[PDB]
Amino acid sequence: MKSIAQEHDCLLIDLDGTVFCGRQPTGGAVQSLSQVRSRKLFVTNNASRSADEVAAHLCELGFTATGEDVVTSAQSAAHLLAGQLAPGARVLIVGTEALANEVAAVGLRPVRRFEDRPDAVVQGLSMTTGWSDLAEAALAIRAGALWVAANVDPTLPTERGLLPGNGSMVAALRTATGMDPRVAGKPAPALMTEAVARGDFRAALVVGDRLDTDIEGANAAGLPSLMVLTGVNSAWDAVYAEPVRRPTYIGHDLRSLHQDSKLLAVAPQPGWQIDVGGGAVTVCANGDVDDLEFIDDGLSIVRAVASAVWEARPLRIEAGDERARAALQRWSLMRSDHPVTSVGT
Amino acid sequence: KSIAQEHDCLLIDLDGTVFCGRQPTGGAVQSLSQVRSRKLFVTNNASRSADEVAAHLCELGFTATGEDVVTSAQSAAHLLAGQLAPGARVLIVGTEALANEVAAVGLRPVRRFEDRPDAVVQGLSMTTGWSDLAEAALAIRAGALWVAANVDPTLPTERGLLPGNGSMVAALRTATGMDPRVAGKPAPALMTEAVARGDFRAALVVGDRLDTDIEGANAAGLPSLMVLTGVNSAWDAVYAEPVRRPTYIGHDLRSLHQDSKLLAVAPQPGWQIDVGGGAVTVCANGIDDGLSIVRAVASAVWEARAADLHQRPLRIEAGDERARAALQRWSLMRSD
Ligand SMILES: [Ca+2]
Ligand SMILES: [Ca+2]
Ligand SMILES: [Ca+2]
Ligand SMILES: [Cl-]
Repeated sequence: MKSIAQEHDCLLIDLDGTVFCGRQPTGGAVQSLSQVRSRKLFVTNNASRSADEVAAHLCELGFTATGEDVVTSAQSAAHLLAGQLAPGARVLIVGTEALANEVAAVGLRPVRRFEDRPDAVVQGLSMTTGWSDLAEAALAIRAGALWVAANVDPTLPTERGLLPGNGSMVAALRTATGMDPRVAGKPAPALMTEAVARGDFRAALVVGDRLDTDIEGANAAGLPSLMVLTGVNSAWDAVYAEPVRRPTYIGHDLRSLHQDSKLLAVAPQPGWQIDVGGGAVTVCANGDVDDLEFIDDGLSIVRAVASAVWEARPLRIEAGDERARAALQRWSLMRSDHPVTSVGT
Repeated sequence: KSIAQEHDCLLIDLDGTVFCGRQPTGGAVQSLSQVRSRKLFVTNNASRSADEVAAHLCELGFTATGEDVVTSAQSAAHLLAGQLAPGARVLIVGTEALANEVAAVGLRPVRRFEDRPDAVVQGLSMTTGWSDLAEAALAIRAGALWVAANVDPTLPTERGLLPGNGSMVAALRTATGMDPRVAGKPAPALMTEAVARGDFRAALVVGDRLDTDIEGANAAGLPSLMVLTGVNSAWDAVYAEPVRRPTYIGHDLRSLHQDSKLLAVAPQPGWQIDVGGGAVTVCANGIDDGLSIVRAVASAVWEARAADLHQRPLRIEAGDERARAALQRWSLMRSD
């Protein structure tokens, strides 16, 4: 009767494929959020832009947001460091002035080179970061500096294609030093716990499309999650997800915010009978062949299969009739490592 | 009859071997001035031009020209020319010296993905940044052929160990999921190209680093002389896996004027060795430049461990006080 969005006093919406499709907002995103009355907080693992800059770009894209609605990993990385370093302690910045400013804001002293004697290194993406900047960081790390990364995402999605992410720049430093950083952003629960503490919200919901950041982060933070299937492998990835990466709910896109949570939950489904046995999970359709009473948002079979697989090397997804067959293939759940498509790329 | 007199040309590693930082290695200048075989100076770095590297050598007191130097940039260029059509566009990550070596083999150096490269070549430049890596990552993902000058994780300097080409390669591997072809040491082509340069029949590699100089030499089918002025120690030589084992060991470049029989890793008259009970145990009984015991110990360990199987390291022990002092000099014993 109520929508899932109405069951929550705030939404932590991931700023990845969940809301952006490169150039434009994702299909249905702006319309859906405009009808949400609860607080909308936009959370990003990107530490390159200030909260205000993120908000301005969101507005440009047709969304409504101010800096107060944006939470970034620059902020959580600064808090992580400030919680274990002394007041005024020096921190070498790899990244933008936005990152440096977040460090300054929590009582620490941002610094740009090894000879300035940093106690720590904080690393976020900047498109002007270069070899010499990394050389300063490598010296600091070798001399025992605490090393915090905003995220370890290998790529940065853009219009041009997939470019090196902060995770790529971390890898260079890992090769140079033999060390790994501590990650302040997702999947660490602090970013989300900080978002919730900002407005003292009591019934928060995580909304995102990445199992290893959004969903794992949510589970780590003890919050429920709505996973949206933005990618071709999202359905498959959900089904085969390890326990800490399992979402509470599964939706197609942000239209799901106005659907009933009971319909969205990963659970057994009335339209699908599942038989688990002999290394396989076999799915059969329930109604008469021309019965449409069980067709709702199209994702009921994914919820069914995920639920059967979660309650226990990997099980094979198999069809027990024509309808299951077509519905499994719609969600690319029938594979021989990749789903066969009509035209190959 | 010295070891240098037994070879057409010497493939001499630069840093750690010829010089260490600001200074030439002990006796290097005099020893090289008296060798009459061809001296090629060989470097895994692709940042500096052959002329720049020669200029540096001159500044330290070694007369050398551009033609006496072999770089990874040159090896990378040759590799590209063997895989690409003439005039093919190659995106450069690294210095203009690298871009020029690519042009020199008839390829077209380029900087952007929009220039539609067929390949990416990667060497270190201290001005390479995110934007440069972004361009190369696009090319690599779209299927461009990817060559790396070297895959060394670090670059040693006056101020410490800084990020090397291998670190920058690691960034692109993470961004793309792809892996480059490696042009420099220990890939043998760098060295087997250097011998072609003069059609030499009996070359010798000289270097300090087991995982580049010596591994490269063995892959190239060339014999090798390890010096101890650089990265690796006598301990490291003893425990070197089969692919990184040198033919000869000496203190420094003065060894080029010693008899090759004296330098060879092999049994020695002065040192009796018993292998067994998890130990190599050494006794004295019966020329020495001081490395005789190391050559004896390495030979025994290598003979006992023919293949790179994950086996228990043999411990090195003394059966008398003479062997104890000599083993301790090279840090070949363990205590608690
Ligand atoms: Ca009602
Ligand atoms: Ca219906
Ligand atoms: Ca060397
Ligand atoms: Cl290089």
